[PDB]
Amino acid sequence: AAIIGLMVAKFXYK
Amino acid sequence: AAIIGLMVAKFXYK
Repeated sequence: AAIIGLMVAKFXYK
Repeated sequence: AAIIGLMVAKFXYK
């Protein structure tokens, strides 16, 4: 597993 | 204190 982030500005594991 | 990230691509608190 690894850390996941999403950026839409606004920015948040699996 | 906050979570800080830097993006230069590659992407890492105080």
